[PDB]
Amino acid sequence: SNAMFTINTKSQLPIYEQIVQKIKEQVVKGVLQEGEKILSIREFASRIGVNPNTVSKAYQELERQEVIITVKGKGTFIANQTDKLSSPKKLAETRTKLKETILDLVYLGVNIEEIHKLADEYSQDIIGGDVVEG
Amino acid sequence: SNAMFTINTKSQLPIYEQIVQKIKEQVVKGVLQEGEKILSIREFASRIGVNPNTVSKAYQELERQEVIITVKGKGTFIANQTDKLSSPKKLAETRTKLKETILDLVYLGVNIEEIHKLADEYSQDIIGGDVVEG
Repeated sequence: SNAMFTINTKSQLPIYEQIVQKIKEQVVKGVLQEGEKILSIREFASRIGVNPNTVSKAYQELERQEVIITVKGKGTFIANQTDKLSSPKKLAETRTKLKETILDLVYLGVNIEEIHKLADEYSQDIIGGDVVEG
Repeated sequence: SNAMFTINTKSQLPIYEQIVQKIKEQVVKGVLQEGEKILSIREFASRIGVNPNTVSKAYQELERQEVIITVKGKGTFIANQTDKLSSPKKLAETRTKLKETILDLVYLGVNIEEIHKLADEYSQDIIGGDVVEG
């Protein structure tokens, strides 16, 4: 029930990571909702034309990050989103990534004003439009 | 002539990358200036107590990114900073890293307001204070 998406084989991001990040973004958009059943590893691999082992790797990483949950013989679902406590360690690691990225941009001559602008643009692209039912 | 710095062996960043990023940050701060001679690989490894091969790896990456320049038999220097053209490919890759990092934070429940705040804080920490001579 995930929406199909673009995969870029020349990206710096491995295919499995692209899958992880697109699923995450779709949850952020509300395109995928808590409890929603998504495609099985094999169904998904078959549909997008990707190595099933690559999709398995992505789903394992998604479950590790608690984005999805697998219930044996029942399927794979989007995990609890409402009252989840974000992993402090993941938050810490992600803040470090933000810091390092800002250092890289600043070194390359991008000023903080331009960085705020980019952050707004990317934030808006991630949040997307709006999805409803009924 | 680089300033000594903290290395965190439990960081998600490999030691060589920590060295690359600290040198870059010191250039951003003006602690290291264009043309300034820095420690040789062996001098630096000896001083910080790191594997010389790790320092060599960092210096290779710094030269790849055009942060430093090595002149055979003369030493290693901070590369041109004034009229350098930032690699469009590196800029593009770094912008992608910003986007992915923002997605990760937003997924973890950090709002764009908090992200702008973090960006300002990290930007200020990178820029640092002020270094002069005379």
